[PDB]
Amino acid sequence: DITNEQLAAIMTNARKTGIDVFAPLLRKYMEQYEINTPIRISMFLSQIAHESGELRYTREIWGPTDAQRRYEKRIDLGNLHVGDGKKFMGRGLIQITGRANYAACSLALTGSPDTFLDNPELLSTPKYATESACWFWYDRGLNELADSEDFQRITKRINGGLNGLESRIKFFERAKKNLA
Ligand SMILES: [Mg+2]
Ligand SMILES: [Mg+2]
Repeated sequence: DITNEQLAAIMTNARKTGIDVFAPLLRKYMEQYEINTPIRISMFLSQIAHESGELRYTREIWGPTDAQRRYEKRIDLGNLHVGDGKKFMGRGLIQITGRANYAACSLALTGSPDTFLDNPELLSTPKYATESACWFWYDRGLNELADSEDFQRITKRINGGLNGLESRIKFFERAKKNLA
């Protein structure tokens, strides 16, 4: 029920081609993952706007920075094999990182953990970059947090902290004004 114009009113710096590509996919997968009321949609789209640079990115930009170098050989990421650190760099509208997390997402979205392990670039395609963000939101209980209007807990579950909170709130204020 969200128009392309409403999406652009939130993501005022999105390219028109980005709106064109992602608006149909957002409408489809928000419905499938029950992101389906004004408060759920407003909080979801505001987080997506920040996390993806207003649809500019579905993949991490690789340095490697000192931080990205230390993705290699991280058992908490499941990066057990040489090359896993870069192979499973962040991908998605909400960027997912590491072999074990690609495997989990792959199983949920394709029926097999191997799909995104064999072709990690699938997670950067518009289809799976969008569906994975909706699935993450659903699976981490963020619809229930949105119902309670707990934007800070939503931010912590997505980011691990409150990095970018002011940016996320700015998008949310635009979303409320254009969607409610
Ligand atoms: Mg501008
Ligand atoms: Mg990240």
